[PDB]
Amino acid sequence: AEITASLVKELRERTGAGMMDCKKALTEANGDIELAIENMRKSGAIKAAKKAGNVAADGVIKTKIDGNYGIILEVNCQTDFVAKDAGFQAFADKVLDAAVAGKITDVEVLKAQFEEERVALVAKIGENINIRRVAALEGDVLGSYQHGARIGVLVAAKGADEELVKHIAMHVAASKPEFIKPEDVSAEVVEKEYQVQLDIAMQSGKPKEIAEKMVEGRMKKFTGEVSLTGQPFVMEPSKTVGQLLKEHNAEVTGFIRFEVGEGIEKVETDFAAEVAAMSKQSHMSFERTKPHVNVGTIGHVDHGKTTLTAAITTVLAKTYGGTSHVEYDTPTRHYAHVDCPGHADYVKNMITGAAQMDGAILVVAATDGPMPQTREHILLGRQVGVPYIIVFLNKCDMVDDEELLELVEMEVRELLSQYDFPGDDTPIVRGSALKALEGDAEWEAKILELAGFLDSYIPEPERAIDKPFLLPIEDVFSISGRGTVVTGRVERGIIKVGEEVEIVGIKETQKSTCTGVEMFRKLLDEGRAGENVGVLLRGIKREEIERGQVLAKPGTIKPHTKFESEVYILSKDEGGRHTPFFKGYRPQFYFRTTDVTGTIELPEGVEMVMPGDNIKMVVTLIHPIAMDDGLRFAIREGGRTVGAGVVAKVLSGASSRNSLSAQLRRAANTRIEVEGNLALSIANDLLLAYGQSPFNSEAECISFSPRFDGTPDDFRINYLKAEIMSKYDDFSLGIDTEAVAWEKFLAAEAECALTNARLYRPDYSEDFNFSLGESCIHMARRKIAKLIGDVPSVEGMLRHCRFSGGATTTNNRSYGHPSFKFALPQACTPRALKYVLALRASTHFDIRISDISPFNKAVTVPKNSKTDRCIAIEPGWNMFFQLGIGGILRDRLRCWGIDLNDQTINQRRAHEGSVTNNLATVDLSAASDSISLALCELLLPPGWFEVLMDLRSPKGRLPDGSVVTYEKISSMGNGYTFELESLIFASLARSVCEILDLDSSEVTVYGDDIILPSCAVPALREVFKYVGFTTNTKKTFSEGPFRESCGKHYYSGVDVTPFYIRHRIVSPADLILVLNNLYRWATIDGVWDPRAHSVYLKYRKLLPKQLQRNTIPDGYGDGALVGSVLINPFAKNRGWIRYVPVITDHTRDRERAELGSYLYDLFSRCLSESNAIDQLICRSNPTKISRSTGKFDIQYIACSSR
Ligand SMILES: [Ca+2]
Repeated sequence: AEITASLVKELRERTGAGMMDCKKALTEANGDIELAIENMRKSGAIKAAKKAGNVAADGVIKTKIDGNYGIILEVNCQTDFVAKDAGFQAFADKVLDAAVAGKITDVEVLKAQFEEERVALVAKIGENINIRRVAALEGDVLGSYQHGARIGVLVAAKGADEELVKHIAMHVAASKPEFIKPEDVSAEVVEKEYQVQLDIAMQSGKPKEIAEKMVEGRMKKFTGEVSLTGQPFVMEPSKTVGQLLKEHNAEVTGFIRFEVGEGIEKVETDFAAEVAAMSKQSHMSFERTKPHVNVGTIGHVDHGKTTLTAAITTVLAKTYGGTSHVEYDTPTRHYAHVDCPGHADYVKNMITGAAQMDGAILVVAATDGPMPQTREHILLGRQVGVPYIIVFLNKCDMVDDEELLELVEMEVRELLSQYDFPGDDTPIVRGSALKALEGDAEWEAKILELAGFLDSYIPEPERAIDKPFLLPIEDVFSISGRGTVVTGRVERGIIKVGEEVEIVGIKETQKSTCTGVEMFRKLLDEGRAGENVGVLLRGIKREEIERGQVLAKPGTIKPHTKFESEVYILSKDEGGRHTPFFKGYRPQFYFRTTDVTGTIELPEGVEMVMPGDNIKMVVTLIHPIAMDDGLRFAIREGGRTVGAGVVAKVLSGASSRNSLSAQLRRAANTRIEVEGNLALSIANDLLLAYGQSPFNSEAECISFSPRFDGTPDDFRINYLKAEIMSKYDDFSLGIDTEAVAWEKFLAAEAECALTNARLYRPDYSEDFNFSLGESCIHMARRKIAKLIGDVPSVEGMLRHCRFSGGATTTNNRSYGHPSFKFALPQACTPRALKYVLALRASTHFDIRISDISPFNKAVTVPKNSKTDRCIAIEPGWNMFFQLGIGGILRDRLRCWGIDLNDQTINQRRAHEGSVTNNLATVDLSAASDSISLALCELLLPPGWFEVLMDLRSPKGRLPDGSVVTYEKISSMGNGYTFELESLIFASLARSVCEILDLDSSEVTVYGDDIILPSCAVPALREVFKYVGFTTNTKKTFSEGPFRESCGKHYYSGVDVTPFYIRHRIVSPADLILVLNNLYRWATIDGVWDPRAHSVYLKYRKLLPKQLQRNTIPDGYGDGALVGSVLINPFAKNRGWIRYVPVITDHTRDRERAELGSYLYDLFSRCLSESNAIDQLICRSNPTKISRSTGKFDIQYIACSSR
């Protein structure tokens, strides 16, 4: 058009307003400069008001103090990037200064004292930026802390110095206290939050004063914790601020803490769908070797990198074939695309690996041009090291002058070059995104053009197998007559047999040479990236290697101890630290395969790091590790991940006690001693503390049935009373034995006999008779068949067959580990021999079968006070295969909504059923011992039933020297018995459902633990009785207030699961267990029911003094009393991580079978092969044997206050 382009820039560069907002507002001033600028000025406020319908949840916080008068305001923008922009900073910095000098408490005074200049930005920037709440504080000495820009505190204290307020301001910034001291609590807010939590308690049935006292305790904590006084000082968590302050001469007159965006909602954003649903208007209108290049769009909020990411996808759809990331294809390569709406939030994903980048695409609108905050974009690109940036000029159809385009280009090509990107040489396409949606080929080509650059400018990423060999070492074995071998997964490159390789990492790098390469299955001549292999070496002993070093092509990789990195430490929500750390953080760093411990130094100016924020730190390790920049690592804390990070630049590199661990060790190994039955004594004092008659004799401990009425509280104790001593293996009182166990075993056998006979002969001589049982196995059979298959797939038999666990026909519990199963020859049954031959034909390693008998060992395990438990130890090659079908049955039962790895969903339905009364829970007595053969073949495909006959142990060898041939099909201890009873039970139960018009979906099962709708129970009972099973009338509940399933026991919805004292208590470990189980059964969140607390306290006095006070949080084990760890005198807080000591079972090392452990290692690589976001950088660890002595040890472990 008429208006010249050369002079709209002179106005553009004196305003900052858009390009078309200049070109058009200049045709109105007839082409007069100061005219058009004054036109825009007032024609501006409308823009602003046009903005304030956008949610502005970002922005910065500022703080200034004068002698002892301070103030704090937060001014909001809507983007992370603006918050740190040249201009925006200068604004909030003036609206802060001006607010100091002229003290301004009222927020409107200044909001309007600036409102004119506030538009002098919204116009330039184009984001809703509104100066939000301000307030101020003054006292005798008042200090301020500034956590970057996202959180500021103002602290005033009449009685302290500088260092102190700093610190207490630091604590306030990282603890969010609502009140300055516990008493400040709104007398009303608390008179009702207590008169409301006094119901929570009282409806559960608890007596008045117990609910009162409990609620009060809960209330004292509830308050104390949210009040500065009752908050553990964050730089000395072993003492509260209450005390920190009073021990210091001081007291705080008050505090103020603002965090950016508090209270504001900001409805979540989702890039994936948002584009897919924006092009939903325009949608209505062998080559796997292709590299995966990911890119990211970065630009102004409404310059429409949103609308562009659409066009790209649709246009590349009409022209070609196929963590919130949209993807699209080019004839040559496949692209992943992500939005970059937030500096910090990107830096986080690029570190956490949840999204890296090969090239960015900078999206600006030619309508406006580079926004002032565009340099922050480019700068984000610079900092993250994004190799290439392509620029898409958007909305060009709205610029009738072509010299204005070449002007914008100029502007952006220069910014690009202030930040070291190739400005003169960087590709820039001019095209509209919206028109390319409207099927307008003229502007459609401009999109294909852009992807045309993604194709040629963003370079193809080096394929993993083209980089120099490297295999992270997971384990070393010394193989007799073959030499040393390391196992790992080859991270990159290739290692051909005969090549020379270095082992560099934790010691003086050593060199060696590849003598071979093998997987469990075949043996190979080369190791190819991505493969889980074993690499054979020569002339290197097996103690000259450690898990943690790499094997690599010589000179490829070097050992380093010092490096400056960028890390993101996890937030609380993501399961990380819930507490900040400081100058001397001393965690462990996980490098592909091992923790190596190290010290960090913060950068220039930071002094605190909070769960959730980013950080550049220089880590310096204790001993070296093979690395170069780009290498990811986890930050670890006693096995828990609390951070992640990457190496940025490799630098040239340069507590506990004696008579404390020993003092506790001595106590641990003491023997707590008392008169009589300590367990029984405790139980009786617990009954007494709850107004219940104690046990008269040991005889009654186990002969006491509960009442299923009374309130939930009157029942919880009644139930505990009936269970707590019921499994105690140490009552003398009784002609009771394990002979009782066998009599049961012989009885199940005899019964299986009957049903094997019954189940083969139903021809009622007439046609009349039709029976429920008959009809159910007929239906069950058909459903199983459809679920299971004609026969077990080999594809499934292969990924589920394995060694694992306990004793076998040939290994005693002590040689239980899988390594001693590949080590020693396992037995095997005639029918089963073909399976192991089939296995032997598939591996080069030698599969050895020891004796070849049809026998298993029927043995005996303690279980009750009144009975033992019969079990079966299998030929260990049988087991290997019984765990195979057992594993496929496990996958298949998932289609019936049965998930056998999760007894959680069975506990909840027990809980539901006790309020709802619609689900019943049924328990079966002998179960694993009652599945007869007859029942098995009637129900199973013949193909299945055979491979079940093969893998089963048909005969049994008793301890009595004698023999049995099994009438049942299998016993607990058989690798598939659990799933086969699960499936047998589910199908039966489901068929009864169908027979009754109920949902098969309502039957859910875990072993012999059945939940189904309560109306199906009396039919189930009759069906079970038919197929053999004997139903426990005493333990199936289809009607009362009570249910039980998988260890959780419920009454009307309240958890009433008891605890058990199973063993005579003789050691401090033993006592602590009981005391802890009492703790858990009686605490409602760290708060004691006072009826038990008395008994706890009494018996706690029985332990060695130091041990009464050595406490751990919950979920950390039973090697210490569960309680407060900030109270724990022994807890040594090392390098900002708190270590507490616990009783360990003392164990001696043993020699592992190098071969069998190495097979086990490789057989596992094989298995995994046929199967936050930081678990991808951890492994599964080496084989170490040990035998536990009866002595105890003390181990220090990492803790956190919750
Ligand atoms: Ca049960």
